Order: sequence, then structure tokens, then C-alpha cells
Amino acid sequence: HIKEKGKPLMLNPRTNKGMAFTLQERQMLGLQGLLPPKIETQDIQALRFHRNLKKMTSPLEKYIYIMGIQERNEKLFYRILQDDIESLMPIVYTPTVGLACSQYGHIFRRPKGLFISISDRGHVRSIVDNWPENHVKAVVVTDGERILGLGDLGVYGMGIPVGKLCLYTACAGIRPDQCLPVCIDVGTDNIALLKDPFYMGLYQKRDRTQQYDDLIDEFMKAITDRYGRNTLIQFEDFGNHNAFRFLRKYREKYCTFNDDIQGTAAVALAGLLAAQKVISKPISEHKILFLGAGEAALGIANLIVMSMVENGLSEQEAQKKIWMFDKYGLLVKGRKAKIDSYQEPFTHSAPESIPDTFEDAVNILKPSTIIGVAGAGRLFTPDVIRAMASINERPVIFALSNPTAQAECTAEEAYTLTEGRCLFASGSPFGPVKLTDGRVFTPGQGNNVYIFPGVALAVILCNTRHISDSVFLEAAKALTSQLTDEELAQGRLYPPLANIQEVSINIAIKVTEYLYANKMAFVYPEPEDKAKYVKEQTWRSEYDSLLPDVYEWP
Amino acid sequence: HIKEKGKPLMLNPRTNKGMAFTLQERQMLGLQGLLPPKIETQDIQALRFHRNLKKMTSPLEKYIYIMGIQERNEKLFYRILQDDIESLMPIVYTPTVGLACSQYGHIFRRPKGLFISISDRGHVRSIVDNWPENHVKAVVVTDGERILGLGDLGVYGMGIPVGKLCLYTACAGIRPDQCLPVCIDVGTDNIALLKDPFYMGLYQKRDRTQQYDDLIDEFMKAITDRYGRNTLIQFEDFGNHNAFRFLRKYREKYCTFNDDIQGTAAVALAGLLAAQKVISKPISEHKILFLGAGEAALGIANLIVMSMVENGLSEQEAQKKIWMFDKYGLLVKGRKAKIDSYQEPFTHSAPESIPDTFEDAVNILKPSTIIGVAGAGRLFTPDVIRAMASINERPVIFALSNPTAQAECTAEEAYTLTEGRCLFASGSPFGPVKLTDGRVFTPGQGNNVYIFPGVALAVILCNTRHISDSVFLEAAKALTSQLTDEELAQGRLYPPLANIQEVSINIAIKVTEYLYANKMAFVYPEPEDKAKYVKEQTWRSEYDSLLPDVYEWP
Amino acid sequence: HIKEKGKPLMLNPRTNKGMAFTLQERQMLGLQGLLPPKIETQDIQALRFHRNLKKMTSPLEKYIYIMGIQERNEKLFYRILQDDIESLMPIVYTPTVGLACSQYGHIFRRPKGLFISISDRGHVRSIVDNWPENHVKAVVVTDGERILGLGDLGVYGMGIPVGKLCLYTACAGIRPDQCLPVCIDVGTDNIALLKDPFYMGLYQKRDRTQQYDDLIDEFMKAITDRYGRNTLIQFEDFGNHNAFRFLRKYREKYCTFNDDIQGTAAVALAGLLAAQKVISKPISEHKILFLGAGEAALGIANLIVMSMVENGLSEQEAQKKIWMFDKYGLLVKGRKAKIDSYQEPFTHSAPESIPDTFEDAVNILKPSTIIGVAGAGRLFTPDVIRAMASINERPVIFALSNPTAQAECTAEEAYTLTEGRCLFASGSPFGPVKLTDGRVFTPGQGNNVYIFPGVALAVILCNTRHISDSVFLEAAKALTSQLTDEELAQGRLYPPLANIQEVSINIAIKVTEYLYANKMAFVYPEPEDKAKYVKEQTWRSEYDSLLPDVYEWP
Ligand SMILES: Nc1ncnc2c1ncn2[C@@H]1O[C@H](COP(=O)(O)OP(=O)(O)OP(=O)(O)O)[C@@H](O)[C@H]1O
Ligand SMILES: Nc1ncnc2c1ncn2[C@@H]1O[C@H](COP(=O)(O)OP(=O)(O)OP(=O)(O)O)[C@@H](O)[C@H]1O
Ligand SMILES: Nc1ncnc2c1ncn2[C@@H]1O[C@H](COP(=O)(O)OP(=O)(O)OP(=O)(O)O)[C@@H](O)[C@H]1O
Ligand SMILES: O=C(O)/C=C/C(=O)O
Ligand SMILES: O=C(O)/C=C/C(=O)O
Ligand SMILES: O=C([O-])C(=O)[O-]
Ligand SMILES: O=C([O-])C(=O)[O-]
Ligand SMILES: O=C([O-])C(=O)[O-]
Ligand SMILES: [Mn+2]
Ligand SMILES: [Mn+2]
Ligand SMILES: [Mn+2]
Repeated sequence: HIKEKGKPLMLNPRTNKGMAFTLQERQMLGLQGLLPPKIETQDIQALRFHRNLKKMTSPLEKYIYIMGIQERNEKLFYRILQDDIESLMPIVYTPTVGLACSQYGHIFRRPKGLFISISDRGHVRSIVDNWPENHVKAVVVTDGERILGLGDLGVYGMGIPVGKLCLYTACAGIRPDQCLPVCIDVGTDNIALLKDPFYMGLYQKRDRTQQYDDLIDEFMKAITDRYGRNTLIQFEDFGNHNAFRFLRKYREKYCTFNDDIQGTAAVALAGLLAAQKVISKPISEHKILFLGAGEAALGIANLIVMSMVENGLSEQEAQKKIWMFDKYGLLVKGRKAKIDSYQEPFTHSAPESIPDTFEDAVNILKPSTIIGVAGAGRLFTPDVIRAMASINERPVIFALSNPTAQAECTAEEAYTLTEGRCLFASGSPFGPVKLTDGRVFTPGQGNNVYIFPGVALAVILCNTRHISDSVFLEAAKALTSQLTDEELAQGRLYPPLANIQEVSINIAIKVTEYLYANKMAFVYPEPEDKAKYVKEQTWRSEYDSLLPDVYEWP
Repeated sequence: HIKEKGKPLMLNPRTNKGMAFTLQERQMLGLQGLLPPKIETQDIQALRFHRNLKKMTSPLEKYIYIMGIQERNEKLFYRILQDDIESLMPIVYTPTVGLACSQYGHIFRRPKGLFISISDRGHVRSIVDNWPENHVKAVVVTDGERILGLGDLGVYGMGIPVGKLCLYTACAGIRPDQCLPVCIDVGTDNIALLKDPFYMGLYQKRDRTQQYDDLIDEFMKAITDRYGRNTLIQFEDFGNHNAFRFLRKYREKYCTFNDDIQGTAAVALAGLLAAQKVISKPISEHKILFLGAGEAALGIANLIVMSMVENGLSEQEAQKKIWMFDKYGLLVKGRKAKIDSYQEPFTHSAPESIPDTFEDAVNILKPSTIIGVAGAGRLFTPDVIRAMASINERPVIFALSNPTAQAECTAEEAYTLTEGRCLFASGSPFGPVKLTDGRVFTPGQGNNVYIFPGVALAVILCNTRHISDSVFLEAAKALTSQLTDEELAQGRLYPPLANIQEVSINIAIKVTEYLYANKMAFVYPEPEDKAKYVKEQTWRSEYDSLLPDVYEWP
Repeated sequence: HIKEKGKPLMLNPRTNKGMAFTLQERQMLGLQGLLPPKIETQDIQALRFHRNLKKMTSPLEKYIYIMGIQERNEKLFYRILQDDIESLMPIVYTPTVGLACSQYGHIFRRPKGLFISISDRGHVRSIVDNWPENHVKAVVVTDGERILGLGDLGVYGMGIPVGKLCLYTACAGIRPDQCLPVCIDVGTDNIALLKDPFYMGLYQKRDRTQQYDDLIDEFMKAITDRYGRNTLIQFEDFGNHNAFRFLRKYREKYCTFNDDIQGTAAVALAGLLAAQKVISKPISEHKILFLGAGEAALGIANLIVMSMVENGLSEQEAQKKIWMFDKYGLLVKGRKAKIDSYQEPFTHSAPESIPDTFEDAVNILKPSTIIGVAGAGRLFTPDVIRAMASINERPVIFALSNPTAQAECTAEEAYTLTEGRCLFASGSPFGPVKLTDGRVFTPGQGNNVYIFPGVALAVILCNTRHISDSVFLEAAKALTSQLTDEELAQGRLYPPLANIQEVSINIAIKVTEYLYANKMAFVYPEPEDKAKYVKEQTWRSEYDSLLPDVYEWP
């Protein structure tokens, strides 16, 4: 392997080992003299990194440093991430990745990923053909319209697919060279970016004409034409309107899913499932109120229904336990604000009185669970939280909007205002909370990073062609089944983040077993031990020998 | 022409333009899609850099950032340096480069330059053959034994040749692809480094056996075998003993000089020549006392003698005006401490009383000029400075040792203690000094950076075979002739550092004319207008077109 | 889209177009000046070739010239073959390819294919990894022990897999870059080659120990490990013993078949099927006698049985109609010479009298069909042919051994000696025969070239995993079904060789339809129109544009 020799082996982060290149590799591959005499181990290199990181102060500075390593020594980059994924997650992922995107054009050094603009319409294939890797298996694509809860960040949104894919590898051991981050640039409506001299995209408002849909269509076709019709394509951070219609339009034709609708749905469900274990509350007494009625809300709601239905409840009965409150208020039949086909099943006859605020909604409906997915800030006010604590003995409060500043409420607020009776989870990380009575609560992170890595690995290994909703239901069950009784008592609704790697692999195994049982896997020969197969297929951050095969002839 | 296309053009800092690649270049060279849709100008890129630099706090942090750009986008790296060489010089050069060196193994990211170790003895040519560039014209090599005034830093000393060559380009417009930084590693005697797990060299004490001389010989031969007998080889930061030995051994065989002996000699002389003009002092009344008697002292003294001789004094008369005081004391006939052949000419009959300290030496000898070049710290104590001010109306005080902490004294000390009557210069940069009467004094920097760039350019363009001392005498005159009377009154002993680029080119022009007039140039045909020739040959930081020549046939 | 520019595009035969590179391609790809100013069309190039070929005299000289083009301009090479496949077939294939193999080491210029020797045991994967093409779909491998009817030619046998693969492309439009010729070198028993200074293989007798089987196993594993478990592997020219055991050993584990046993079996049957339509003979009256009882005889006999079975006869009944006569005589129960399990079904109770010669066998058994497949020369003597003509009104005589000198008899001999009453076919080409009465007979060529190209294409496009005998039965029917009534009357037992391209495609079409109907195809999505799918997938000899995609941005 490795056709290149000389300087090019050092210039390419995929092969570059720095001083880890052995003496023999250096002499045989023409590197002797190009590196200091010192021969180092990956351990020493990782030590050098941690030593430097410790001296840094701002999260963004740390983000620039670690992400920079991905462009110098890929193996080391993942070794570093794997050394302590929990402490680096907030840096490479939410919330810092949100900060990085808002200033993407200012911290730019080297480009990452594939960029496809509306000005390239009709020539996307040639762009796809310029990507250096021939064996792409997974794609995470965004158009930058709904970056987390930050809004339209245009091409600055590329930091998201890059980050997601980094996690594909770090969490599920998916091969880096088989991952392709993609940014579709059709312009941006963010006035600030349009006047930013460092903006990385086209200086035009978003093209919302038929050319937009045609470009996306060309994208889907170009990607599958070169890499295969089963190439995994994960849509990420697309605006509400486009997110749904593209999922419906392509889910039966391509191997695709939307992380914000389906991935977030699975993590949220998983958390709810864990809470049900600690509370043992009757599915009939469940009253769920959503703050928001978009990608996440509808995604989570539908998965919840699927769960209730396979648990002895009719689809209609299940849907009736779910209410939604968007920017215009409670979704009730006959309201002024629009209601599409997706929201209809959750739009019920108006209650006795109509609420004006989410607080009114909580007091009127008396929900047992409250889920925040509006990406609009601290909407779960202290009064909202108190109401939930007065109405329920153990209220379930989920503040899922990212990044942190967009979260509906903090762990501190939830645990304190509910006297430690709530079951809380958030999308962005919060440290443990200690109440005056000495009890310490460790908030879980209901973020899709717990789901897309394992699901991606299973789909890829099984050569799955299409992803049904039932696949996410299974992932949700696979995630929650990994929680130990001790962890439940700790108030943890999700396995510890420090164990994300093994958790993701286990989810992968559980999903592959599900795919095979339901004829959705197409690999030959079919491995007898699915668990062993998945584990044997994972990419390792350990250095590989680049030495040519030299041997004696008799 | 460019033989590479695709990703490789972006991975090679020599060609990479970042978003400055034009639409045509991207499409024709297979980069479309690998870069953000945005097309930027070098101006915007430079702005991004300055914007980020401004937000940084420590010099070392800045060093890491700017030097990192040399490995990402070479054109931008030099553009950045050219925008404000005066404010960046302290970061990429002394004193920060000294700090960078001391922690080279800790800040390591990518290797820079060629490394040749004693363990590679007998295989140096193969290492030289690994260097990617085929047209090397200049080499700056060190063995790291005498890095500035910091001592033995071993392989960590590579930062020096790297910095020096960055200046070849930034100051004289010498092509970067024609420069080769070299570090000779024969071990190190620095105990701390030998126990440092991040050390970049062989873990052994310096090899001072015949094998050392043999290795250097192999180095000289290998470099010239591949690149040519006239390849410029600048020895830098070698220990005292080796420095002279190798200069004497190779100067008539190769195109080589020692920056620390000759380069420093020329800049120091230039300072003295400038002082000459501000105070109109008679060479007969010139009494010079050196603090130190090594590489710099001997180099400077020899050049000063050549200057006085050329001005009507006999070699003997001139040498009689020069005294040296090393770590053992005053160099006087019959002293216990050793006196070699180089020092003999400046070793006079012991005076009335023998001084214990440099202060005593000043009071006993009553020198009019004091030159600090002992690389040992603040040896020009407040009392030494006062003595010079009491003995002389306008004392000349030079504290040339680098980095800053090793300087004999600060500019503030010099100007205040002499009540603004001294003519001061230092190797390391000091800001302007304001006395209590409100007078402002701007200290000049007598650092060889004002000399080696211009001399290198001339020697390279003229294909000069060997460098005589007279070439440095000329460079010294060329440097000082650049000062305007206006500047002289401002305390200026050297042209503004902000004008280092034009100063170097002009020095390059004067030296080339000197080389031709003395049959030391071998270029043909001989250009009629030397100034025009030199200016046309300089490398520019502006991006070049990478477009293939496409055109219609008739 | 190509990743190479400059001279390399010309040095690589896959991309080199010679003077066919357009002006724009030359200017944009950096070829301007490297080619004569002239811009040519493939037509002109093909004209130049035919002009030169016409002036050549010996077939071997022509072989060297045409095969040389495969290493200079691949597109042109196939254009040339496609221009007149019928007149060149005798040159690149049998009989000339046999002559080329006999002196392969003497005409050597450039290597073709992958070579794996017993001395590489344990390192086969590294060899396989050295092959430049990443998407191999088909492999033709030989160990050179049974090269045609020429015997053990060792590494000189490489000429066979190379020729077979040229035909994969020329006849079925299979992509050249997806084909891999392989020679397994375990030594050779050919004493003449062991003393030949130009031999291209290991100088040792064949290794017949366990190491041989292990090397073949490593080969199979290595190829599939790198290219996929469904990679088509066509065994070619292996010795009798090895041919069968490897087919039995791997046919259910890998996608593999043996051309000599199965390919030849299908062509033969095809001819017999055609003959049955010209003479309308009831197979209860067909008595078949084989001259030989090896790879071809057993392969043909087995397919014949399968054909009679699906046509209303029991396996027992069908086998009884088949007799075989090898180098020891008639295969009869209780004979001295060995009879293995494959021959047992065709070994019957000795007849009234036991024949000494094949002639005696003909007179005693009175067969209606005689199939020569002993690779031992003119065993179908004039007396043998006369006997078949006196015993049968329309005797079927097949002389299938290659090359020409090994054929059991010529077309001239068969037609003349049977007074034009025989239905004849041969493995090697013979010109038309005109009898004294003016009748002209055109002998058909029952060579596997009519089968492997079409079968290979179907198996590749259908991602078939294993090849059953039924596939060859279908291929045989597909071949004969293409004969037109007018061609039957001509004495044609096979479609004209000049139409082998379309004949191969139609066979491929029929075989894929058969694969789908029998759940042996694994392609997604499944094309609705198989015929259209196959034809659209074929590689074309027309030059492709190598121009980068250049366009204007709005
Ligand atoms: N101030 C608000 N109060 C209540 N609901 C709001 C408010 N602001 C926005 N929303 C609702 O939040 C929903 C956001 O939907 P959208 O599809 O844009 O994102 P999402 O994926 O659901 O959110 P996130 O990814 O941040 O969890 C919308 O239904 C919107 O009406
Ligand atoms: N403490 C001291 N007091 C006086 N002289 C000193 C003292 N320490 C060192 N020296 C002298 O300084 C000289 C250093 O010479 P060396 O060749 O090592 O370096 P250099 O190139 O002259 O110095 P630099 O590059 O720092 O200007 C020696 O002659 C040494 O004796
Ligand atoms: N002189 C001969 N007379 C009759 N039979 C012979 C004679 N010489 C060889 N044979 C037989 O021909 C058969 C050759 O079988 P083998 O497997 O070696 O090759 P094949 O593939 O059948 O033939 P071909 O090389 O023609 O395709 C053997 O059964 C052998 O006994
Ligand atoms: O430790 C190393 O070798 C590399 C560090 C980096 O690329 O930052
Ligand atoms: O401004 C740029 O495009 C590059 C910046 C860097 O390499 O730091
Ligand atoms: O969009 C988000 O907030 C996410 O994916 O976590
Ligand atoms: O050694 C030094 O201080 C220098 O070269 O400037
Ligand atoms: O072996 C043969 O004779 C053949 O393949 O045609
Ligand atoms: Mn998202
Ligand atoms: Mn120096
Ligand atoms: Mn064959």
C-alpha cells in the first residue's frame, strides 16, 4: 500500500507520522534527513499535545489547535480525541463548534470537505470527481440554513459536517478516508455574512427557485454515480421546509436520513425510555408537551408514537398524549397559524382555555414531560420549571436546543428549581449540579452524537440501501439498554460520554442484527458472528507500517 | 511550469494559494470543490492574518502562528512579513527565535530544513539527495553548539538556520526554493536536553573526535556535489573553536562565510562608521575595548583594522588601539590564560595596573568605545556605563549579545546613565528611550541581519566562488552610506529597520559592483546595469498564475 | 477526468492518444511541444496500422506489432482489433498465440500481467497490492502446465491469459482496466526451458508438494481480499489433475470456472446443437466417441448429458451413449489403465472386441459423432475419417485440439474424405474447402472464444457469486440460437467469426436474463431492460475527452 514516497508522505495528513516514521521507513521511503534524528512513539506525540493543550485558555483556541492536527497527522488527531473524548467533546463539538462556525471565515487556514455552489449547477459531477478518495461510503451534507440553533450561517456551516464526520471516526471507528463532508452553497440570507469580507461563500441571498431542488438532485446523483447508490448520505442542518421534503423525496430512492429529524428523535426517545425506567410511570398517564413543532419535535413525536404503539397503544391514542407549542402558540384545530400534514396528528381540539405563553400551556395541560426543541433560548423559564415541579412529583424536562446559549434552560436551573425531583437532559453539556442538601446530579446529554455514529457504522457495514424509522427506534432501544442500574440512580439518562466509543459500537451491532433480521443487509458472505464482524471492521488510530514487503528468495 | 495538479497543489505550501486560486485555476487544475466558493485576494488573506495576530498575547504564540503559515502558504507567509517587517522581526527573529529554540521540541509541528546526524556518517549524499528542491543556491548550517548567547541547544538550534533563511527572502528577495536550512547533529552536551523526552536530536554528548571533522567535510562535499561548487554555505552558531577552524579551512575551497565572525563584524563596523560621522572623531584618538575575545570580537577587530589601514594607518598602529577583555580578564602579554594566534595582534604589554573587572579595565584604559560581545548577560553594569560617560563626552557603547537577556545592557540604561551623550546600538531590539528632559533616543540594532541578506544576494547573483574579508568591509560601507544626515541626528547608527528590504537590495547592488570590479563575479553575459539586474532578479511575494498556456492556432 | 498531466499521460498506454490528443488537451494538460504539430483522428491512426501490417510477412511478426500497440495506445489497440476481428484472431489468438508462447522469452519487450511465484509464498498479497488498477473485476490465471496442446511452457504460458483477456474486451466490451492476467510460477518440467537463457520463470522443476496447493489458496484469498469475493477468476491451461480439483474446490466458495473444462464444453455442445438442427437426428440414435478423456472430454460429456436429460432422457441413458478412448485405449470396465470418478460414468462394459487404435474403436462402436480432444496431433487419420463416412450418412467430426498442428485433422481432410457429407468443426481456424464437384464448405471454429467473453460479461455485470454448470448449458443454447437458417445450409455450425462482438453481447444478455431468473444476480437497482443495461455497460474503443471541466460562473 501507499504509492507515494518522499516529501509527499509527510505533506499528506493521512500518511504523515511526523517523528513516528521508523528509521527503516525513512530510509526506504526517502525521508531520511527530512525529519529530526529523533524517532518518537505515538504516546510521546500525544503527550506533547496534551502538554500544549493544558497551557491554552480559550475553547476556540483549542478548537483551532486540535482541528489543525487533522490536517497534519490524521492518526495522531484521532489518537488525541480517543485519549479523552469526554473532555474534548465540548471543544470539537457543541458548544464550541457553534462558535467556530460563526467565525469560520476568520479562523480559516486550510479547507476541509467538498464545496458545491449553485454557480456550479450542471457541473457537480466534475466537482465530485475532484475529491481525492475513491472509496467514499458516507456523506454528511448541509446547506448552512439551520446551523444548530444559530440560524443561517451559509458556508460557515461547513464546520458542522466536518465535526459530525470527525465523530463518525472517533465514536464508531468509521474509516476517515471513507467520509466526505459536503457543503451546498446556494447563497445566504444572513445580512452580516453578506457584508463580511472573510465570508467563504457566494455573495447572494439564498436561491429558493427550482434551481435549488435541481442542484440538490444533481448532488445526490453525482455522489451515487461515482461512489455507489448505497452511499450513506446524512442531511444535516437544513432549514425546516427543505429538511422534510428532501427526506421524504429521497429516503426510498437513496440510503439517506436526516440527523436533525431522525437522529435527534432517537436520542430523545432513548432518554425518555430511561426516565420511564426510574419513574415507572403508566404510558396512559403520559402527557407530553413540546416547545417547538419542527424538525426535532415532529421527529421525536413520531418515534414516541411508534414506541407507544408497539407497547399496546393505538396510533390515535398515542398521538393524543402529545401536544406542541410553536412560535405562534399551542397547535390546536382551527388556530390562525399554519398547520401542515406532519403537525396535524398532534393538533388537538383547543383546551378549555388557550395559553399565551409556554408557562400557560404547562399550567393548562399539566404535562408530565416537557421537551424543548425551539432553538430560541431560555424559554423554559424559572416559572415554567416551578410549574412542572408543582404539577409532577418527578417532572421530565429536556432542553435540547444547541448550542448552550440556545438551550431552553440549564441543568442548575432544572435541578434546583425542582428540588432535585426532575429528570433532566440537554443537547449541550452542563457540569454536575450540587444542591444545598448535598445531593449531586449529573445531567445527561440527549444529543444525536449518541446515535448517528452507531447507525452510520451499521448501515455502512451492512451495505443497507434505505433507512426506515424502525431503525432509529432500534437505535434508541440499543442506546438506553446500555444504561446500568447504578447509572440510573445517578440521574443519568444516557451512558457516560466517556464510554461513547463502546456505546456506539454496541449500537452498531444491535442495528446490524436488526438489519439482517429484517432483510435490510446485503453483505456477502454473511458473517456468522455479527458482533465480531463489526468490531473487526473498525478503523484504529494506531500507526500502520508503511514498509514495503522485503523478503528472501530461496 | 507546474507538474502537479489536484490536491497536491494545495498540500504543497510552495504552490498553495488557499482561496486565492482563481476560478480558472481551480477548474483547469482540478481544485473546483476542494476550496470554498469564495475567491480571495492576497490582500484579504493578509487582513485575516493581521486580524488574528492582533488578538494574540505572547510572542511565542505569534511565532508559532506566523511560522505555521510558511508551511501552509509560502507566498502569504512572505507577504505578511513584508507588510510590517519591523514589528514582526522581534517575533520571527531575535529575541523570540531564541525562546522558540529553547522549546523547539515542545512547539514542534512540522519539520523544517535538512537534518544530518553523526549516525548518518558515510551516507550524507543520500540525505542531501532527499531534499525536494533541485536548484539550491544557499545554505545556512549550524551544529547548535553556540545558539545566540544561549549555548548548546543541539538540534533545537535548527530554529536559527530556518529564521536566517526566512530573512534571506524577506529582506533580500532571494528565492525560498533556492534556500536550504541545515542542522548538523553530532549530539549535545546540554544535560537538560539529554533528559528531555521531546528532544529532537541524538541522545549522546557531542562527538568531538575526528569523526566530527569528517562529517562536516562530507557535508560540504555532498552539498556542492549535488548543487554546484559555488553553492553559498553560511556557517551559523558553531562553537568558537570550530567556527574559526572551518572558516579558515573552507573559505578558499568553497563559497562560504561565518555569519557570527564576518556578518557581525560588518554590521558592527558599519555602526562605528556611522558614529564616526556624528562625532567626527580622529582615528588616532580611537581607543577600543572589547568585552570578549571570540568569534565576534576577533571578527569586528579585524574589520576595524582593515578600515583604519585603508584610511592611512599601518596595521600595527591600528591594532594598537584595540584591547580585549575576555572571561579571564585583559588580554595582555604573559597573562596566564591562553592567547591564540588570532588574539595575539590585540594582546599588548600589560598596562600600569592589571584590571580585575571590566569596570577596572575601563578606568585604567579609558577607552572611547566599548563593544560588548561576550554573550554573558549584563556585563556593562551601571558603573561601567557611568565610567564611560565620565571619561568620554560622547561614549560609544555597543551591547551586541543576543538574545535580549544576554545583552551587556539595555538602551534605557545606556542613555539615562550617560545623560543622552552615548552613541548606543544593540544586537537585540529595544524601543525608544525618553529622558526626564523629554529628549527621545532611538537605539539602532547592530545585528548581522542588516548584512547577510544583501551579501548573500550579491554572492548568489554573481556566482561568486569565494568571499574575502574585503567583501564584508564593502558591505559595511554600503550599509552606513544608506544613512541620511537627518537620521544621524536622531541617534541613528543604522538605517531604519522598516527599510531593511531596500537597504539589503542596495547593499546587494554595491557588493555586486565590488565583485565585478575585482574579478570575483562569473555571470554571463555581464549585465550593463547592475542595479537594474539585481532588482529584476528578486523573488516577489505576489501570487503567480498557475494557468496552463491555452491559445488558438491560426 | 484524469489525475495525471504531462509526459506521464503519454507514457501510460491507457491514456496515451498519440497525435489524437486535441490541441486543447495538449495545451491544458502540458503536452504542447511533446507531440508533432499534427492533430489526428483514430481513423487515420487505424489506417497507419493497417498500412504497416499489410507489408508484414510472418504471423509472429504481426503478433509482436499488434500486441506492442496494447502497451502504447490501448484505445487504438482495441480499435484495430475491432476493425477486423476475423482476420486478426488467428494472429492474437490461436494458432499464433501458441507460437508466441513457445518463444515468449525471445520476443519479450515489456511484461504484461501479474506474476506470482512459489518463491513469493506468504507474500502474495503484497504482490497483488502492487497491481496499479483498483477495480479488477476479472482474472484469467494459468500455471502454464497445459498451454493449449503444447504442454508445459511455464511462465512462457503468460501469453495465454493475456490473449484471453484481450478477447474479454474485444469480444464482449469488458473494461480493460478491470481485467488482470495472472501467471502462477511454481517451476516447470520442460527441460528445454530450464536450459533456455531467456526463460522468464524460476529455474526449477514444478513444485508438486503441499506448497503448491497453499500458494493457489493464498492467490485466491489475496485477489478476493483486495478486489472482492465475487471477483471472476477464470482458470486457464492448468494440468488435468489440478484443473478438476481446483474447480471442485473453489466453485462454491468463489466466482470461478475453468475455461478448458466448462468453456470448451459449452462451445462443443453448441456445435452439436447446431448439427442436430441441420440433420434432425434423434439423440436415441446418437452414439458419441471421444478421442481423449480429460478436461475437455469430461467437460463436454457432462454438458451433453445435461442437455439430453432436459430433453427427456435419464442421466443413465444419456451417459450410455457416450464412449471415450484415451492414450491407453477404450475406457471399459475392468481395463488396466486407471479410471477416476469423473470417467466412471462413461466407462462401459467392454464391447464384443477391444479396439487397439481409434480406428478400431470407430469400426467396433460405429459412433455417429467423433470428438477429437486429445491435444496429440492428427489422430483422426484418413482411415478414421473414411470409416465415419462409410458408417454414417452425415458423420459429425470435431477436431478441437489447438493449436493447428495439434488438431486431430484438417477441414480439407474431413470434407474431402467424407465427400462433403460430414459436419465439421475445429478449435483452430481453417479456410473454406472446395471439392471437385464445386461445392464450397466453410468450417466453423468450435473454440471457447465464442463462450468465455459473453459469460464473463454477464457474470461481471450481475455480480454473480458462483457459476453453475447450467450457466454454460444456457451459454451453449444462446450461441447456437444465433445461427440463421441460411448459415446452417452453408455448413455453419457457429455464427460467423466476423460477428463475434454482437454474438458475445447477445450471449451475455441471455446469460444475465438466466442469472436473474435463477436468483444468481445481485445488482441494485435491478435494471428493467436487461438487454439495454448490458449494451450500455460495454467499454468502447472511441477516445474519451480528457479536458478538465471549464465553465463560467454567473
Ligand atoms: N420563541 C419561540 N417560542 C416557542 N416556539 C418557538 C419559538 N421560536 C421558535 N419556535 C419554534 O421552534 C421550532 C423550530 O423548528 P426547526 O425545524 O426550525 O428546528 P428544530 O430542528 O426543531 O430545532 P433544534 O434543532 O434547535 O432542536 C419551530 O416550530 C418554531 O415555531
Ligand atoms: N563573564 C564574562 N566576562 C567577560 N568576558 C566573558 C565573559 N563570559 C564570556 N566572556 C567572553 O566572551 C567571548 C565569547 O566568545 P564566543 O566565540 O564564544 O562567542 P561570540 O560570537 O563572540 O559571542 P556573541 O555571539 O554572543 O556575541 C569569549 O572570549 C569569552 O571569554
Ligand atoms: N496419442 C493419444 N491417443 C489417444 N488419446 C490420447 C493420446 N495422447 C493423449 N491422449 C489423451 O488426451 C487426453 C488429454 O487430456 P488433458 O486433460 O491433458 O487435456 P484436454 O483439455 O482434454 O485436451 P486439449 O489440450 O486438447 O484441450 C488424455 O485423456 C489423454 O489420455
Ligand atoms: O507531535 C507531533 O509530532 C505533531 C504535532 C502536530 O502536528 O501538532
Ligand atoms: O488566509 C488564508 O487563506 C490562509 C491562512 C493560513 O494558512 O493561516
Ligand atoms: O442541530 C443540532 O443541534 C445537532 O445536530 O445536535
Ligand atoms: O548569534 C547571533 O546573536 C546572531 O547571529 O545574531
Ligand atoms: O486450451 C485451448 O486449446 C483453448 O482454450 O482454446
Ligand atoms: Mn444538526
Ligand atoms: Mn548567529
Ligand atoms: Mn485453454
